[PDB]
Amino acid sequence: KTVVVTTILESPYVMMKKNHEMLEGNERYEGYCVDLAAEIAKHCGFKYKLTIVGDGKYGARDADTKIWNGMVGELVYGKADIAIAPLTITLVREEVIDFSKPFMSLGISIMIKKVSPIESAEDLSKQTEIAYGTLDSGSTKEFFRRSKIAVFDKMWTYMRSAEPSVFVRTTAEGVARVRKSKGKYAYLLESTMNEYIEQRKPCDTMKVGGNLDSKGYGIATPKGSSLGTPVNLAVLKLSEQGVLDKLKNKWWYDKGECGA
Amino acid sequence: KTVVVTTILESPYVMMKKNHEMLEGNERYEGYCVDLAAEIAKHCGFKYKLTIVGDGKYGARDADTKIWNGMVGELVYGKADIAIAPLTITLVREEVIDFSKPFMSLGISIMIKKPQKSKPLTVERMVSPIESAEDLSKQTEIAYGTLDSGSTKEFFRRSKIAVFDKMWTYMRSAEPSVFVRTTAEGVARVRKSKGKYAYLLESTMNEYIEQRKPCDTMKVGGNLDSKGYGIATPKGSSLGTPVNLAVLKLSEQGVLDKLKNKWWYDKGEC
Amino acid sequence: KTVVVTTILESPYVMMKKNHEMLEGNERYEGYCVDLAAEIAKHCGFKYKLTIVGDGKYGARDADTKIWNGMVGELVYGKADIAIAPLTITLVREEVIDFSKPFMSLGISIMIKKPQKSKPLTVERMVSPIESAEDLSKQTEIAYGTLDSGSTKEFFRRSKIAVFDKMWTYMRSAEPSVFVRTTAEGVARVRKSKGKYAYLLESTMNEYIEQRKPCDTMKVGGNLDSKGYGIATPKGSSLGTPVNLAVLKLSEQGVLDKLKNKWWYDKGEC
Amino acid sequence: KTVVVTTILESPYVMMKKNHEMLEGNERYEGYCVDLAAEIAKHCGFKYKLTIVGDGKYGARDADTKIWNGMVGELVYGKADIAIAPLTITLVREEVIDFSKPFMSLGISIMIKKVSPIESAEDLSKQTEIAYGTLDSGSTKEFFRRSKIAVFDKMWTYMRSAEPSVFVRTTAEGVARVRKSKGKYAYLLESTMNEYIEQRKPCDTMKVGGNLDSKGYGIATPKGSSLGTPVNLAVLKLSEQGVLDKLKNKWWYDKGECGA
Ligand SMILES: NS(=O)(=O)c1cc2c(cc1Cl)N[C@H]([C@H]1C[C@H]3C=C[C@@H]1C3)NS2(=O)=O
Ligand SMILES: NS(=O)(=O)c1cc2c(cc1Cl)N[C@H]([C@H]1C[C@H]3C=C[C@@H]1C3)NS2(=O)=O
Ligand SMILES: NS(=O)(=O)c1cc2c(cc1Cl)N[C@H]([C@H]1C[C@H]3C=C[C@@H]1C3)NS2(=O)=O
Ligand SMILES: NS(=O)(=O)c1cc2c(cc1Cl)N[C@H]([C@H]1C[C@H]3C=C[C@@H]1C3)NS2(=O)=O
Ligand SMILES: N[C@@H](CCC(=O)O)C(=O)O
Ligand SMILES: N[C@@H](CCC(=O)O)C(=O)O
Ligand SMILES: N[C@@H](CCC(=O)O)C(=O)O
Ligand SMILES: N[C@@H](CCC(=O)O)C(=O)O
Repeated sequence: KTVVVTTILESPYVMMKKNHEMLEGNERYEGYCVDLAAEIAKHCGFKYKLTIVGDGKYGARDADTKIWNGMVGELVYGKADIAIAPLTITLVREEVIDFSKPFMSLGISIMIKKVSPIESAEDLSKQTEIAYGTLDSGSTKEFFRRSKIAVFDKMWTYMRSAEPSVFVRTTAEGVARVRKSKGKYAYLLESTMNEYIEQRKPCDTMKVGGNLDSKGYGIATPKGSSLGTPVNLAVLKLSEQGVLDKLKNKWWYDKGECGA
Repeated sequence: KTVVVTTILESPYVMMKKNHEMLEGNERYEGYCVDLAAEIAKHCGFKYKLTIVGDGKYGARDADTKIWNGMVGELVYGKADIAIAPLTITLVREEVIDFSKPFMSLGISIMIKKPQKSKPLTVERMVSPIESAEDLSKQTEIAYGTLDSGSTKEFFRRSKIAVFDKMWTYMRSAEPSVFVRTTAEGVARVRKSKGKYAYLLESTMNEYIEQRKPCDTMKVGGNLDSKGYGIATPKGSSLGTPVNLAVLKLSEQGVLDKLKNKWWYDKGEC
Repeated sequence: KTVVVTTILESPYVMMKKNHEMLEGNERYEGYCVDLAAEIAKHCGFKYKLTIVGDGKYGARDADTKIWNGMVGELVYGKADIAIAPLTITLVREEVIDFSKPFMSLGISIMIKKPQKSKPLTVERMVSPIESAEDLSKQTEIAYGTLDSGSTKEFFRRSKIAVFDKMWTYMRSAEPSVFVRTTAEGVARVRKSKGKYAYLLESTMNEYIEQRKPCDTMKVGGNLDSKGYGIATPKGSSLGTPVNLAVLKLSEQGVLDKLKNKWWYDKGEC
Repeated sequence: KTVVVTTILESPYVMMKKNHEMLEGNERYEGYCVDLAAEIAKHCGFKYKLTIVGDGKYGARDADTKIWNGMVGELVYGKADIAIAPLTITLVREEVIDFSKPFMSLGISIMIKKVSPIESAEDLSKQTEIAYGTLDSGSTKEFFRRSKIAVFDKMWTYMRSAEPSVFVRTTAEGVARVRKSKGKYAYLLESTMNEYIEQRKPCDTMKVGGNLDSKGYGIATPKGSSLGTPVNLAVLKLSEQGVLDKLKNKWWYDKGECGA
């Protein structure tokens, strides 16, 4: 029985190679998550087929409709069997799907154009001269929406009431927007994605400040699935063997096409 | 029914209060884990009594006897119901007990006695004999060790990495023994060995000791790996899901990071 | 019964909200004084309706008619029951209305257009033509004025200090009139007067304007005197004691200090 | 009829005259408060006699005894008619006596012995290497005791549980204690007394940071007394005339027996 693996087009997590038009199956995808899925399948011992979620959303709830979209929706409604992807482990997600132990630590970070005038999140919030926004239908937006801290609350309130729309459909779109904003826009994204962008050409983006919070990426399975325990044990074994560190080094630092 | 919360004695997680002679119950102990347990109790309604393991070990399964000891050991055999303590999530432990999502990230770090400031126009520069784990492995004039019956020793024993395998080979055949019974024992050994002993311990305790007087220890290099502390729970228990959800709530609500900051960096003696 | 809260339109104390075209009631206005009124209502339980004076004046005695105008005027004759605004506690007002303890301290300050940073090794130094009120009085090239029907004008009118008497004598016989109807009008006059006009206003408004864009104004010299803003109340009203106790309680809590911080410096720039 | 004025021996508010042994009546006292009392009496038009309170306390409530001591106790129980003294206006005091409008602004300030490693009160609360305390039965101890802010709460908790006693009987005693502590003790007093001490000989003390809060000194009168309105109007007239500023300049800066 083949296992359907939902995943998102994210760099360096999943990429469609460079000449994928002549390739078929799992061979036309590459990245951190492809290698992670291969290792998970090898440890557990199942055949898998990589598929990209039709709509490029990580997962959220609609406007009072109680409908999950993205990979989380693909998992809840039985369309997918597992999700090897940069899926953040959150409260609202864990109540509907089973997350494994985190395989990558991360955090919310600010990326701007190339001493920074904002640095910390407080100075970014206080100064309205530079705009800041998050990915739409993601987990950082839901972090700010549910946040009760005064700085985070005020940042969220500014973000929701912004003219024009400060959110972005894709993190690539957000990176492009901060690139062509001439330093007038800031992007709130995961620290791993921020580092990957800042170590890639043409290196006009840099990360300021620290991490707003600490989270992790998990492998998600449908609630009450027989694969949850095996994939959790596989993640634990890979972490103890240093395979996750090797994969992160390979897809984040080994190539390094930037001057640093 | 009041369930028990087994826990190790470790600063800044659990420390006896100064006026604990006349105190009893969950007010004798203070630290990060005591109010972590308080927050867990607030989130999911139950009464809890803090306990300390008699043998004073985190937990490891003895070879040729297949018997778990320490916090994990007495959690497995039903003498405990939940273990809120700096317990590392490991594969061997996850097969006998249920773990929650990590509430604190950590890594294996190196502790050495802080060397004297080198002097040469007149600037004071920091010079150390060890800067990573590879130079620790290759060199032989400085001994190094870990905590017995802990996760660090088990990580070194089951390591196929060449440098870690070499370091474990040195550790196993060492005279006198380089392993210590308690973290405080390792810190005292480092402080008294005059730079001839390095202590391999978790990064959180390493930073906590570094920030406190007499601040004669320094942490060299980066973390050897990436792990986390989880709230342990007996296998097939009903507390696993509420504990997981409470950990997620505390993480997303800023309780965890503010607790870590006010137990680690607010009291910066040095 | 709903008690009405008369108030002047002054920033950062009271500002019309951006989406106040559709908003109605107490939600139309925002600022320091609306927060103060909310806290006062929280302390002593009452419903309050914010009201802006039609006259647009703080209040004074008109010439030869012995009639009060502005907030003080409409409070004396019963069109309002409490005044929560930057109203200055003065002797001439305390004889006709009841004042509470000052919720914010203030002084009379000098506002001039910020000069250009003088360039002479290659250091940039601030140079100003006026450094105190004495040199403002002795000099004649720069005009200066106050706000009409306000506390500053009455203070200069009834001053027996030689320098202040000289300044008042210049003010009374100035041509064209140096008195402005609104604080914003005086600030605009200073801004567009190319350094030929100086505005004498309360230190709080001076600092707030100095900290906000385009921030081309500067406050020269120290405060001319020491006064405070109180919450006004008609003589014999039963609200005097509860409002006084509320002011003292809010001062003790630090609510006043945090309101000042979040309405004066947190929102500032440049 | 004569009016009994209660006051405390405080510099530069009330001092014993240099040749007071041969002096009688109000002529043997001098300071800011003596001049203030003279001006208040001249404005209102009453005869007064300065009396120093037998117990050298400003006023507070005892341990669950509901008994007022010091000047506030002298006023509540009818032993005095008015109090021209550095009496801080507080909620607990205002409920039992009538305070006039403040005639002097002040605040809580930290004074130590002459790199400034203490700076603000936050670092004082964070570091226990240096000790700090307040005046016993004053208005600073009651401010810290009733404070709900975390920094002030922890400062008060440290101060109450101090071995040996950290509080001082008199402000002069606290000045001496910080003088002879060789920079190991800090004193929390009013900003006016702090300034007067810091510009006086031998100038070995200095004030750090800023004011912890904003308060004022008022003229206190028994509840429901015919003198409250006249003395309030007198204070307002003196402030509008600049007399209070002249008195503060004369007793704080005119002498100036230090190099500054
Ligand atoms: N250095 S890293 O981001 O590639 C990284 C991050 C992490 C790893 C392993 C690696 Cl290599 N394992 C941990 C897991 C292992 C066991 C302890 C915590 C979880 C369960 N999660 S983690 O702390 O998110
Ligand atoms: N900054 S820290 O070490 O105190 C820390 C570390 C971690 C926290 C929260 C904090 Cl405050 N929560 C995460 C958890 C939250 C959700 C995402 C990963 C796990 C599930 N684990 S963690 O990455 O080990
Ligand atoms: N820092 S400030 O100007 O906003 C400010 C100023 C003042 C405050 C409170 C604040 Cl926050 N309260 C005092 C009052 C409290 C008690 C002591 C003096 C009066 C009665 N008046 S004040 O000295 O005019
Ligand atoms: N500069 S000072 O400390 O001598 C000083 C301080 C103050 C003065 C007058 C002087 Cl001279 N008057 C005010 C009073 C006057 C009217 C306005 C506020 C009160 C009622 N109180 S104050 O703000 O506490
Ligand atoms: N990893 C995030 C992506 C969205 C974001 O960057 O906030 C998620 O799974 O929701
Ligand atoms: N926390 C570790 C023990 C500490 C250490 O080994 O340094 C464990 O769970 O075993
Ligand atoms: N607050 C002053 C008016 C402002 C001013 O005169 O500058 C008053 O009560 O009259
Ligand atoms: N001025 C204070 C006394 C000094 C102090 O408490 O610091 C009072 O009236 O209570």
